[PDB]
Amino acid sequence: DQLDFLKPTIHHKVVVFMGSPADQEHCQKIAKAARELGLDVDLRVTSAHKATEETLRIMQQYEDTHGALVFIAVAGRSNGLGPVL
Amino acid sequence: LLIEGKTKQVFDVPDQPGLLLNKDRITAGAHDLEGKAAISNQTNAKVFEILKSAGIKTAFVKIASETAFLSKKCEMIPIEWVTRRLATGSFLKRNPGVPEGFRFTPPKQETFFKDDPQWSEEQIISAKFNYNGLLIGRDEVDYMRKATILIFEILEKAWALRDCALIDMKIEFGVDTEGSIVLADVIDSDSWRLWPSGDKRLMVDKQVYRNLTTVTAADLDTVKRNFAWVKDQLDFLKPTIHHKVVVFMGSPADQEHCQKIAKAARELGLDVDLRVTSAHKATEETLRIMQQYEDTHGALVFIAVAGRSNGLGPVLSGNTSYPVINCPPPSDKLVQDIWSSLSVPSGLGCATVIYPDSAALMAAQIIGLQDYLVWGRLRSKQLDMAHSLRQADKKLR
Amino acid sequence: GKLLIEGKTKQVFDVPDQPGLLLNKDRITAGDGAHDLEGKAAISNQTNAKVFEILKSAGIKTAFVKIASETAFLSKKCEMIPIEWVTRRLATGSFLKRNPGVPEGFRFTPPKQETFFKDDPQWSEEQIISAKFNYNGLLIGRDEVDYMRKATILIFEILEKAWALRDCALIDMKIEFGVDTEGSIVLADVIDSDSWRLWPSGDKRLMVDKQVYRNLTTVTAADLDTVKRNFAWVKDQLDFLKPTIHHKVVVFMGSPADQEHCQKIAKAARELGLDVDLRVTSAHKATEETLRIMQQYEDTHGALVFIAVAGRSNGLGPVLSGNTSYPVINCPPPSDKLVQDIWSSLSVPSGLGCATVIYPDSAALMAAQIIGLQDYLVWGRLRSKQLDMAHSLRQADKKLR
Amino acid sequence: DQLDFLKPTIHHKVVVFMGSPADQEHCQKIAKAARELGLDVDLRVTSAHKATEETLRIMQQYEDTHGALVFIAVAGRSNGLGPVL
Repeated sequence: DQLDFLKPTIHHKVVVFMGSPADQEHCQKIAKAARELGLDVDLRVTSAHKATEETLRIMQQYEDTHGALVFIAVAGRSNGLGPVL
Repeated sequence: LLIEGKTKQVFDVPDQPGLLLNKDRITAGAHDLEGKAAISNQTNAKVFEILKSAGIKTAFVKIASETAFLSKKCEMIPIEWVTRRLATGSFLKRNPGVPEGFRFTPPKQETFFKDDPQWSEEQIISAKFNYNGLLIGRDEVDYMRKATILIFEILEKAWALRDCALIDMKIEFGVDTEGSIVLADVIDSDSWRLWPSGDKRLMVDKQVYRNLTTVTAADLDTVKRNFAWVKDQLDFLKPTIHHKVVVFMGSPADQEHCQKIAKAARELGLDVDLRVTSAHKATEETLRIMQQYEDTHGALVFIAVAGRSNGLGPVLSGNTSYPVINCPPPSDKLVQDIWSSLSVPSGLGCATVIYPDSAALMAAQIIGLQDYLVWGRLRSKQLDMAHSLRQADKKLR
Repeated sequence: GKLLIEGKTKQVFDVPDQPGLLLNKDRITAGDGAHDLEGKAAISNQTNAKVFEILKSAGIKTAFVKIASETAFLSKKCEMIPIEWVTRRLATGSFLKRNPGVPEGFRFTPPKQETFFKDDPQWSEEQIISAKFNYNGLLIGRDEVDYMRKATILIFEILEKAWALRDCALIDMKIEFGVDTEGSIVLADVIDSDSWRLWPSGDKRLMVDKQVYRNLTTVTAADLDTVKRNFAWVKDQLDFLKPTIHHKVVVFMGSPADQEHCQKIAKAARELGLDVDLRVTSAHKATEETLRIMQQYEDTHGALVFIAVAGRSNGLGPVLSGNTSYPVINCPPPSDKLVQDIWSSLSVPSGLGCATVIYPDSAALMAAQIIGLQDYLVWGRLRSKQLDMAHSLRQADKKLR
Repeated sequence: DQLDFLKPTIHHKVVVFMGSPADQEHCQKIAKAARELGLDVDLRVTSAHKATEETLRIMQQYEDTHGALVFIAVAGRSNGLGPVL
């Protein structure tokens, strides 16, 4: 009977923020691997330079959880995205 | 066909697939008659030309007659979008303790429903409005908030040429056939609050009419002369400012790179010359060409494009007092070559940029300090870029 | 001492021998408007003391010192700002009336934060600033209002996190601030079951807060009994809200010369509330014992984070990363050669999840952020630190301005 | 008649944002140089990382002007201050 409590569905989200839609294939590679390890993954597009206020709004939306949360920041060139997150 | 209003009628135009707005000679703050449809129509049309010239997307196409204009047909969002720079009017009643003239930085922006009670962005979202297949969500509300502030900022800047403080505004948005949100309805002297010299006493807008409990024909005359004046002042609000951006390339080989700069800056409204000269192989003629550009009373920006060791940019800078920007062409060696642009000898104000689009922007940002319309387009482009990201996000989400 | 503020539900008396304040809770329940009597002063005082203990431990600054008795507590003396600071995660209560068309349960992301004046209308931030309040020499401007908005949201977020351990949704809250003798803004009122809206299982129908009392049109003593029984359950539940979660952050340094660097990591992590072990081992000079030491740490049921500190060419981090499943962070010590050497940390072979950081403080923060996923208190302290840093910038801006 | 109109007062401000009060001496060197050239300079401290929203609000307070405005971004390490402005 105790064994049925040994495979529980734990809530966690991995969010990949890319600064540009051109960084797509790269993000998909991350996504693909994470799903193979059993992670739940969302790909999102946002700029910390061109859409600063909205980038904050999007992440506060993920901050509305009781589950685990990991952010991966994908930004070519000068990366202000990750440090800003 | 038809759509009816206090101050306007909007009829279908059946031969042209795409509306006409016919302005009425009435004033409905309570309600009286005048000769003001022509003034309003002309006021509006000049305002929309300026906003079109900044890059704002509008329903407005062209003047049809003295009291009408042709507009792209679109379904209105029943929200009044209001922007304030200062505290005055009904804001004072809704926020007791905040004194008249309290400054809003950034400009305050509030929304009102067509029934005029105030709504929050939440209320607008939870209303689940749907027009021409476009359901209005937080993204669409964000766009209208950002555009409303942007439109107020452009007009504020423009009215500052004729020494008038724009204090607040109201605009309305609609949705076109293709699902795009356009700035629509009408912007005239009923739409805003205008103070000359920032003087509340000299107000020229429909507030003069709103304050009257009793209304004479003389009072109406002074309102017409105020609105006629505003219509007249609008003609000086789109002036031709003189400036030149000159790109010096060290070699004709750098041709595509410079054209990318030219193309970007021309889109921002700049006048660009592309020139070839060496600060090594033709030193004296390089100086000679910049002195020819220095014979102006307009603004002048030099962009220096030089591969390898860039002596061009620093040499211009040491010999002129106008701003010089370095924009080296792309190259594997740029990681090494770039320090020839950076690290100028002491006493040079040469600044450095690495992408051709970004040189054109620096040039425009400098010139926009004197040309509000160029300044307008930079802000307008920031709005375009942010709205593009959301669309891209919606597709990968 | 002498009384200095009278209140619906509490009295606050001076304590003249100890240079503060004493707050004494009364056995009354004053449903906003309706008022009846109960046995509830003890319930509130305990509820309150527990909350403030949780918030002090996160690093939030409060007037609260210690419990004086079963119905009273000792507070640092300060002049109150007459604003109620309210935070909501969901749309409910009076908000629905003020914003018609927004349905109950509409989620506020980030939490909605609103302000209310006495005597109790809603104010804008502009209204608070133009009001020019002045307490203990601190005039309240936008900077002070900025801090209180940020603090109110933060306190809500912390408690929101705490209550989820016992499966309760914190729905909204109200707090109040005061200014101490030294000009500092402290969280200063009382946070009990009168201050918030609590839903077990996120089920509004199971609400345990003072809304139960408000909903009563008529009030019998039986009705008051379920409200006392509700508040007692909450006071009881708070004893499960500060649990000791087990974790270890282990820093492996490849050489004892890296000691001061590791102690900088340690110092930072311990202040964030982490349990840190410093170990010395080489992945080159003692390959077998390196794995044996890490395997010993792998005999746990708690959380585990390894920090790898190795100068020159770093094989330690990547070797750990290849032999363990726990997160491994690389923090090379400072060096002129770090510019060349850092690629030994980055650019690991395929299939290794080693991550790289460059400053000791930032490595402790990564470890904290990882462990904070299991310990809301560590997670609280990270958020508190961000607020501290932002508030410090304004102090600095005000001096160079 | 023209002589009084030959040296008119044009209004402008150069604002220096430093990400940290440690960058103090460096900014004072910029200020000194610019003041000698006849510029009106303000020194401000703000982080695009630690105080993102407030940074945006400080520049918007400068954007309420009808005079000329130049921003100088002074940020050590990874400079997100400049690109975010």
